[PDB]
Amino acid sequence: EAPAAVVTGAAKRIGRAIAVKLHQTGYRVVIHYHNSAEAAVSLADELNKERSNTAVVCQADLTNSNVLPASCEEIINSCFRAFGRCDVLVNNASAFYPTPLVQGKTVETQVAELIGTNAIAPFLLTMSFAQRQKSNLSIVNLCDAMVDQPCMAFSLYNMGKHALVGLTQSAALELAPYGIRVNGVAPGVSLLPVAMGEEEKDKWRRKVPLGRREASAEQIADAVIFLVSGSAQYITGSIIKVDGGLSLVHA
Amino acid sequence: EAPAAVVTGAAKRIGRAIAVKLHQTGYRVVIHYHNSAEAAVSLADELNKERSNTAVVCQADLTNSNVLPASCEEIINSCFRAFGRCDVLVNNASAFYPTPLVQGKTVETQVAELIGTNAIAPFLLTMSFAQRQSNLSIVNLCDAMVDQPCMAFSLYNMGKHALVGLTQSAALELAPYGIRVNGVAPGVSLLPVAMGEEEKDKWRRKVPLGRREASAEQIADAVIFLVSGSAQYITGSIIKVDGGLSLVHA
Amino acid sequence: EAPAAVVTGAAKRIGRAIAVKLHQTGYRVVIHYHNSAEAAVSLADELNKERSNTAVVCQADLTNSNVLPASCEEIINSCFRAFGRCDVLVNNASAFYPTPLVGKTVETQVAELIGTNAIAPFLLTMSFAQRQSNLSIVNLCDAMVDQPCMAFSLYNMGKHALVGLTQSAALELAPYGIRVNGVAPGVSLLPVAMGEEEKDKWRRKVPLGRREASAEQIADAVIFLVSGSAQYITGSIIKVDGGLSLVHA
Amino acid sequence: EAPAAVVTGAAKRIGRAIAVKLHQTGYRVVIHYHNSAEAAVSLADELNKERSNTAVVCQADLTNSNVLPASCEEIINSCFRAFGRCDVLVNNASAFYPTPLVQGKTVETQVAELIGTNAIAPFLLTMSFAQRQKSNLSIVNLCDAMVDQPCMAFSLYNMGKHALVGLTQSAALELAPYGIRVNGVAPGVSLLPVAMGEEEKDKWRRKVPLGRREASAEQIADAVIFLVSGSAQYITGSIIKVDGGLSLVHA
Ligand SMILES: NC(=O)C1=CN([C@@H]2O[C@H](COP(=O)(O)OP(=O)(O)OC[C@H]3O[C@@H](n4cnc5c(N)ncnc54)[C@H](OP(=O)(O)O)[C@@H]3O)[C@@H](O)[C@H]2O)C=CC1
Ligand SMILES: NC(=O)C1=CN([C@@H]2O[C@H](COP(=O)(O)OP(=O)(O)OC[C@H]3O[C@@H](n4cnc5c(N)ncnc54)[C@H](OP(=O)(O)O)[C@@H]3O)[C@@H](O)[C@H]2O)C=CC1
Ligand SMILES: NC(=O)C1=CN([C@@H]2O[C@H](COP(=O)(O)OP(=O)(O)OC[C@H]3O[C@@H](n4cnc5c(N)ncnc54)[C@H](OP(=O)(O)O)[C@@H]3O)[C@@H](O)[C@H]2O)C=CC1
Ligand SMILES: NC(=O)C1=CN([C@@H]2O[C@H](COP(=O)(O)OP(=O)(O)OC[C@H]3O[C@@H](n4cnc5c(N)ncnc54)[C@H](OP(=O)(O)O)[C@@H]3O)[C@@H](O)[C@H]2O)C=CC1
Ligand SMILES: N=C(N)Nc1nc2cc(Cl)c(Cl)cc2[nH]1
Ligand SMILES: N=C(N)Nc1nc2cc(Cl)c(Cl)cc2[nH]1
Ligand SMILES: N=C(N)Nc1nc2cc(Cl)c(Cl)cc2[nH]1
Ligand SMILES: N=C(N)Nc1nc2cc(Cl)c(Cl)cc2[nH]1
Repeated sequence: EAPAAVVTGAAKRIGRAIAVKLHQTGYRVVIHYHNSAEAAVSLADELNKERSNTAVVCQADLTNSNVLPASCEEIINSCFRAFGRCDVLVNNASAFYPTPLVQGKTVETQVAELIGTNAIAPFLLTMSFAQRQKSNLSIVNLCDAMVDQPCMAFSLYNMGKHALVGLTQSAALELAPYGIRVNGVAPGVSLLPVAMGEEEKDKWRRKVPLGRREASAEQIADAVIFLVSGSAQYITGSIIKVDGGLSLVHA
Repeated sequence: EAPAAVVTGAAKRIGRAIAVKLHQTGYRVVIHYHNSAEAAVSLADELNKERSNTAVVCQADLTNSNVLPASCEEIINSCFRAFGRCDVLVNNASAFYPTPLVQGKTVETQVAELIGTNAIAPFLLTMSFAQRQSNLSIVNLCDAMVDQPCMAFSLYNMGKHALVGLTQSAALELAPYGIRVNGVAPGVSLLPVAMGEEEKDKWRRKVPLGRREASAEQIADAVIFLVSGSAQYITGSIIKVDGGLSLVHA
Repeated sequence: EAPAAVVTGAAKRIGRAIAVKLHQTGYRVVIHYHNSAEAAVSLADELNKERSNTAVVCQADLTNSNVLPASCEEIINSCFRAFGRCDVLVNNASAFYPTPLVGKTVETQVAELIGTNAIAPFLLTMSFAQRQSNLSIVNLCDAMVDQPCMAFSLYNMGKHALVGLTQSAALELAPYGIRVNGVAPGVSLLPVAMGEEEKDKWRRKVPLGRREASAEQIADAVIFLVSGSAQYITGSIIKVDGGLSLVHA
Repeated sequence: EAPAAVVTGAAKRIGRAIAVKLHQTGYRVVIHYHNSAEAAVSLADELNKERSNTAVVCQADLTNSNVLPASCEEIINSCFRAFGRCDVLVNNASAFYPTPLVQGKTVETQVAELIGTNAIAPFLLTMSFAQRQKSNLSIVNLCDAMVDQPCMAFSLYNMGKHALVGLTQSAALELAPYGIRVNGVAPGVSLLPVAMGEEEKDKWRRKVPLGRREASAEQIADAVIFLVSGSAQYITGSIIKVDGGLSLVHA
């Protein structure tokens, strides 16, 4: 009866809010994680406590490598294994850190992590998702509203997010004859990085015209839920910016 | 106590579907109209039958002129007179016809109607709305195909691009008042009444998702989302509702 | 046999530099002006001193009104009257001032900001096309229109509209071999009434060299677009902004 | 005192025209190539017969791999070894082929080739170029004007080109303090695929408003020349579309 959603990097933060909101809307959910095993299991527990057999976890590294296609296949397989179907895919998992052009991680590792999580893994997941569907089927990609006014020294990350815009459009066109919609949600400033100091957090928050506040995880989730809902049945290839006006502010 | 909305060009088609959906959501509505007096009054009547005195009509030419500022002030006024508040403005009214560059409205009428309805009136409405001012927002009806325009529709396209500009500029400026400003960009929706059946079929068949134009209710859906509590962080955004049409190459 | 260009608002600043650079390239030029009669005449003088009979002035208000179509037609006529042809149009003239949402009447703001930045370019385009080699139009856009200054909504509306005209006219005039393109400055020559400390604020924002573009730098891009080196380019807008539009809040 | 340029994939077609035109402008050139050895040496020969000691060849696979960073550093090194300097990088080399989302290269190979050539290698070349400069320095990336209205089934290619737009912007921002400009040139339809039949070629030619024909390689090179010239001293982070109005034509 109930549709089933896969959410990547769903253990914490925005991806958790999305998994929660999908669950509250009646979805069964695959909680994908990489390092956050305890959080993922804890979330799956809460959801199962609310409804029996409605949440499973699935562990996978989404770094680019020659086995990434098999890992992605396996994420989609774990949703069919648990729930017998897979209606929604949310590409939320993301690596995010600077990669300066001028000088622990080798550059090969930087490439693999930032391009793999942000772009190639969404692409292989999309292929695996579609191959299983070869109903209200959709994919939502977590993009970035600030990619055209990027932070200094974030070239690879920005390349990955721009690539994900490219995938959003190319997959929307190609999957439309199957009824599969493909769209994006582009946060500006949301939950700030765990490592960022309170003072820097404050600087970022106050750049936002609408209320001088970061978007809550729930606010982002609200846009995701809109895109997968019957209220968006004609929307595909669209990216909804959710940024409180941040991208409109000049230097 | 219920919120109130103005919807321009609300007598028929997309504007009517927005008005109805806002009304169904619990809004009181001003149905603005220009020539479609029977349809406008009839719609308001049906809404009032559903809930007493929850709909008013207001007629106004949104052609650019030295009287346009007052007319736009009067529309916003009408909402405050009827309902004592104005929470939502939907700039939906729009002129749409060819204005070839190389050669019976005079070109100055074409200018006044296409730039007035699509851009200047939204601007003056936005001014009046903001001037009079806890979930306030403006939704501008844009056009997903503005970067791949139909041949000979320069003034129309100029208007819709100006409307994108307005959405962004007004989002920035009005954010300190809590007024969100967003847009909804249809691709092909209800086709022009004038358009021949063959041309209509040529458009719908180009749409990747379903080979069908959007229903008026599908557009209204996105408007509803933008005015809703589910979009409280969204401002300066334009949501394309086009079934993937703008993605299709020549 | 020398081709001819119209440049609107060519008496001073960027338009002056564009008229001068086109002239140095070998064009005969119509120097359009509104209030700057003395400056326009000096320029025509300097240019004709270099090559006899190669520059004329043409006065016109480019405020929106029911006669704007005729004034625009007259600017193109002035090129044909002087030079017997019109090869290039540069839409440069522009009103720029704030128009907050919350002693010019709003209707005057609309007419000046939308007429100069958009409607007059449209009507000049129609007149240019109606008269019709390396034919092209260049529109002076704005690189910052998606991250606009506070309180400039009419100006931004005009500049967005001009992008739309650039694309629509490029599409419609291509079958005539007329190319239509844009040049989008960021910070260039700073507004005459700006204080030095404020100028300096805008300079420090520019990644490439922490300075504004010279007028000549803007003119360089125009020159490119009108040249035989840009023969396949139409519907393009070149940003000339030193990376300003890439800088976040 | 003659400046020097690297052009990738410069043996044939557009990259060849770029190399020729830079040389004609007075640059010394490194002609990078992958498989087209005969064409590359043949071009080096012509250029040298015009001015001695002004053209060399450099062979490298630009496929993504853990060896790609070394290969890229080596290409830039080639220009220092031969010419003592490196003023201009043009990232022209590109793989281009369909990658259906729904089903004889493996998916891993398709990723490596399409994301490597179109994005990763440009990023790594850009690091190596920049590291050396830590005068009129600039990079030109060959983009694609049709990236927002993409051909069916070219997901990875489009991801690659979108990433390359991201690079262009990120790198323009990050390298501006060194005086290095970073810009792009976005052909529409230019030299048609060698493997495309004359009937399909004419189909594409007919779509182009400006003259109903593809751009010549020389027309594309013209734009690169402008961007590298002193006529573009203030231009960085810009992409010039060279497409004859193609991207303006609706479905
Ligand atoms: N937060 C913000 O301000 C903004 C967010 N966004 C986008 O929104 C989305 C959610 O953001 P946010 O919640 O902050 O994301 P996080 O930075 O918290 O990343 C979410 C999850 O991604 C997973 N992940 C990271 N690297 C890998 C990897 N190599 N393989 C597998 N999974 C991996 C992690 O899983 P685990 O912990 O289990 O290892 C992590 O918890 C992202 O796509 C992001 O780029 C865009 C703009 C701003
Ligand atoms: N339909 C579609 O496929 C598409 C629609 N859109 C946009 O969506 C919105 C709604 O579309 P749609 O329902 O088709 O619009 P219509 O063409 O039906 O126009 C809506 C209303 O605008 C009003 N209007 C026209 N001229 C004037 C004027 N001078 N003064 C005042 N009002 C005027 C009319 O009121 P009255 O009838 O009372 O005179 C008309 O009913 C518009 O902004 C449109 O551009 C965008 C892309 C495609
Ligand atoms: N300067 C900058 O930093 C930037 C410039 N731009 C764009 O580049 C172009 C040139 O900028 P800039 O040189 O500073 O321009 P100016 O503000 O100096 O204006 C150029 C000319 O426009 C003419 N003009 C103004 N109003 C009217 C009118 N109603 N009718 C006719 N002509 C009129 C004036 O002519 P007169 O003096 O004869 O009355 C004026 O000299 C403009 O399009 C501008 O928007 C874009 C971004 C930044
Ligand atoms: N032609 C057109 O119509 C259009 C072109 N463009 C862009 O313009 C640029 C030039 O186009 P075009 O000349 O047609 O390009 P080609 O398709 O002819 O490819 C250029 C060169 O790329 C090199 N290349 C391909 N794969 C690899 C690899 N794995 N490692 C190293 N080098 C490799 C090849 O070198 P070799 O032959 O030595 O093996 C090839 O000759 C490209 O970036 C392209 O995407 C954009 C839009 C349309
Ligand atoms: N945590 C992430 N995966 N992505 C992320 N985190 C981000 C934080 C900010 Cl301040 C911005 Cl402008 C963009 C960001 N993207
Ligand atoms: N009816 C209007 N006012 N606007 C409108 N009507 C439109 C019809 C189409 Cl076929 C497209 Cl492409 C854009 C349109 N915009
Ligand atoms: N003077 C004009 N006509 N236009 C103009 N002048 C401008 C000055 C700035 Cl500092 C920016 Cl950001 C945009 C501008 N546009
Ligand atoms: N050959 C390449 N490497 N790239 C390339 N070749 C192309 C050919 C076309 Cl007719 C299009 Cl619309 C885009 C192209 N991109």
